[PDB]
Amino acid sequence: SIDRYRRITKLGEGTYGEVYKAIDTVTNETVAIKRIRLEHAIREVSLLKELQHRNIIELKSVIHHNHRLHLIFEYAENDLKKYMDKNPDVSMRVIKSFLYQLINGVNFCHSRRCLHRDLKPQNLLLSVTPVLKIGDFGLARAFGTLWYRPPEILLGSRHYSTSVDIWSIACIWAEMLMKTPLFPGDSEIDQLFKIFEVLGLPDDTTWPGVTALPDWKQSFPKFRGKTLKRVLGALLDDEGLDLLTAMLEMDPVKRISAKNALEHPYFSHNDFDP
Repeated sequence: SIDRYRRITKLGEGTYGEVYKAIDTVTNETVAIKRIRLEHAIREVSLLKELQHRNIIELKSVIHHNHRLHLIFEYAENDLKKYMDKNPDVSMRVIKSFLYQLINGVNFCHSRRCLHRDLKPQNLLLSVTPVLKIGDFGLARAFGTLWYRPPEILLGSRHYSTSVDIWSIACIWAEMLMKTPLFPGDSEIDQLFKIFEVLGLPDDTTWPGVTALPDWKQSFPKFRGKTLKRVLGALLDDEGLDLLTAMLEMDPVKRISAKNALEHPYFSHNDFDP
């Protein structure tokens, strides 16, 4: 279609290629256009059109013309990083709303067997309390910071489960509360150290199979764990700390599902905007 889109304004370079905003002359609405640089698909990305949910940036159209690939998405002006920068005094209610909305979107996608794999504040767009909408679900798989990366990936597991995204959510949540990243590693190993420093060094009881992961080191320091309570326990009520702890299980198989997170008592109090 791509001649349906006018006033195409480059916004920058994103993960996969250049990113633009444009006017969809059919609806007169602003849309986002992402050029997807390839070379080493259309059916696969087109399946993402089914991910229609208020907390998910809608994939509106897949345009594959003259050997180039563009995705047309719902546009959101703002994003979480920009928002947190502009709103130092953001209320706990807003944070908890954003968190619920994030988990709700993720649960929706996970229920459709669609993983994100690269959640970060930069792909949490905010539209209109703003409505949080997750961008780029499915793109990491369809097309190939460590701060939000879970330990099983850092330790070289090739298996991405739904649990990956849950980890990232907890890291994002922690950052909303702390205003600094929970685990600001500067390398895969430094990232693991940052995680282990808080959560302790795993073993084959706490995380069965961990020592058989490709990048497990027998020589890792025997971190006991500062504990999440020590790190941000001042910022969160008890139920909130319980949920975060469940999302930051290092063994991905013990990590709380998005579905169970939404069912957690933390979200039973009507003190947030869904």
